[PDB]
Amino acid sequence: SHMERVFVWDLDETIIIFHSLLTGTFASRYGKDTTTSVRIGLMMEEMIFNLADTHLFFNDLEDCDQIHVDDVSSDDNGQDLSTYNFSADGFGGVDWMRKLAFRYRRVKEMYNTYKNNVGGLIGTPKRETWLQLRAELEALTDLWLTHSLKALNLINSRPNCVNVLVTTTQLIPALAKVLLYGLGSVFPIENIYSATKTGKESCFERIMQRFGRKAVYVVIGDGVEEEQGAKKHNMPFWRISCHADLEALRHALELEYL
Ligand SMILES: [Mg+2]
Repeated sequence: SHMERVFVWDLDETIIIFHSLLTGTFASRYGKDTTTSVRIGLMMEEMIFNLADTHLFFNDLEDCDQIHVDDVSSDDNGQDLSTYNFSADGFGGVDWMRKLAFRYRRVKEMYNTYKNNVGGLIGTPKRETWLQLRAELEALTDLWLTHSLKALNLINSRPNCVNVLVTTTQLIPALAKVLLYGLGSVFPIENIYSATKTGKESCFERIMQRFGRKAVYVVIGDGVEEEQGAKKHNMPFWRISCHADLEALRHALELEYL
């Protein structure tokens, strides 16, 4: 009998500031040092891909534009992967399919066990240089992520609201990114979609198929792709282009009881 909202977020320049650190638009728009902006941007980049290659089988998975994490769970025998050896096991298209699923389920396990202990996944001294990086990044972005997190966690703690993520970034890199920015705990992994292949609207429709017509969808983002896909599917769109937009969204989130 309760009304139900599904919030479909964009990641880059919506929930997090990352790409605009490399192009200098954020530093330029908010009066920050561009040299520092790029240094930080690149350091994060290296961390995202290093984590992706080192722990998320990216060198392997890269050439596989899978939308969702469980898309090849058909070929998964559910065995234990604790002692399973991925390095030496082959790296065909049937028994090979079972090895794929093994890697993606293993990615899922890493995410869930480390979404709140990303420093334990990354280890030392990576953990330490990471906490320092997130510290310079928060300072430079005037606490942008702090602002997005307030909305994300309010949608999380609320019973009839759901957080969904649609990102143009590939799936593996997108998860390393989500983890490194501390979003792993706010986004259930089954709720992340890589629109790298199919496109944003394709993912948007797929998400509606999953949640139903009786739900109220809200597309949140800064770009044209999400806004346009939101229009074609006739879903309310909430544009974000400054810290104030996040503040407004958070405010709406706290006035309603479903
Ligand atoms: Mg964007």
